[PDB]
Amino acid sequence: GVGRLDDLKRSPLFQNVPEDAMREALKVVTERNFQPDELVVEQDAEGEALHLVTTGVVRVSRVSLRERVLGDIYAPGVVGETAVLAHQERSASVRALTPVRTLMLHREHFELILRRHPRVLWNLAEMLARRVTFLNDELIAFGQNTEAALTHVFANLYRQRLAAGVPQPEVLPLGTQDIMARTSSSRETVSRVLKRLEAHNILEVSPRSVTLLDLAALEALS
Amino acid sequence: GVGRLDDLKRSPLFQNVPEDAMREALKVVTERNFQPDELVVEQDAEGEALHLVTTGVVRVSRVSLRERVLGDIYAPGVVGETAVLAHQERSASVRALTPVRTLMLHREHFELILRRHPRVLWNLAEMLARRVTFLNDELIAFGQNTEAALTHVFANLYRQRLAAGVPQPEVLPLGTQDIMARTSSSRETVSRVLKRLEAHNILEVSPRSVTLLDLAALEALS
Repeated sequence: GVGRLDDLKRSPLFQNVPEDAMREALKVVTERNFQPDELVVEQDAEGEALHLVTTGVVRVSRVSLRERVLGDIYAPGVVGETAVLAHQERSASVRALTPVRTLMLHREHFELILRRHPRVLWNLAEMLARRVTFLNDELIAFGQNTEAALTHVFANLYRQRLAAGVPQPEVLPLGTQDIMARTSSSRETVSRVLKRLEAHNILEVSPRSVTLLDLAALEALS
Repeated sequence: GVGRLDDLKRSPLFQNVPEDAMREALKVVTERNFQPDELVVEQDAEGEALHLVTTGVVRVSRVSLRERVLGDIYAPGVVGETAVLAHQERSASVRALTPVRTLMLHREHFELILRRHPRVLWNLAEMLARRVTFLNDELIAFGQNTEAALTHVFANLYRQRLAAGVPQPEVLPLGTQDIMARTSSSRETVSRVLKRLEAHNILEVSPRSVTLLDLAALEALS
């Protein structure tokens, strides 16, 4: 369906923002639907437009001229927001993992809303600050060892799944290939680490998922 | 000396901000000076206070309960700004590399300035967005290979030194240990990569520095 105020009320960008800001945004958004495996993009506004992710899950990646997956975004979420502020542009790919409904906002309109409604800008700054903190944590983890890398990835994906209210959040939809692409770790080291965690009753490894049994034990074991 | 309007005019946080915003800030900052190797911190406001770095260079690190150096910040710069927005707190260390003069601002005062003067908040959001882009680039580089890691570190540190207007910006003040701490790479791989770059006339390696001879060749060779 067309954009509703409900969509914006639930968006991290519009938390505790005045109703008139949300209604101004609604006049300039366009509903866009994507099926599993389709790229989230607006033709003729590649790398520019913002998408409020209202349902579903998307995967964000950067592919070399080999894909490194940066992470997933569960509804309610946002993609393309780091561009209205950083004029810097890079070959990012956003692919729907499930059916996904978005509200597309062009850069010029998002800029106007930010300038006119400081509470929306405050929400964006908070989101960006959390992303910086997260990425510093990620760099620390990945620079340590595969064990630290997996703990970082699993604990944070679990928290995202809890926040999204999805069924079976503890059943992380990652296979060995997914883990390697998300962490840049070898099959040998990923396998070794997963077997030791399964041996300590911290998790259960299936071909298409990792089931977290004891989060506290995973995070403690560091 | 006590805070001057000159300090704020040059700060990334106050670019194109109205004069009255800067004068409001000046009423609530405190000059703090640090000598080489001293920790930049305000006693009783550990992890809270913001510091505008007006002269010198600081190094930012996270030390485990082993130090991973996140990077350096050249004046005019800022430290502690990702906290007024992310209530998340972590054991970061900021150490002066040279003599450093700062203007300290308490969190509550920085929050007030941000709420009252949206242009300062816009500057912060831009800074954070650039940091996210940079950290994504860093994760991509470090996940590839030591060669990509060194190119990322060297090109970006050179740009920082150019921006800071320091003498001999091409003479990067990094030894092998510094490079290992900044990238989490082994001595063997760092040594191998540096010798091949020196062999291609891309740089010159000294015990306490790496002199960049051909930036374009370093970045091209990827």
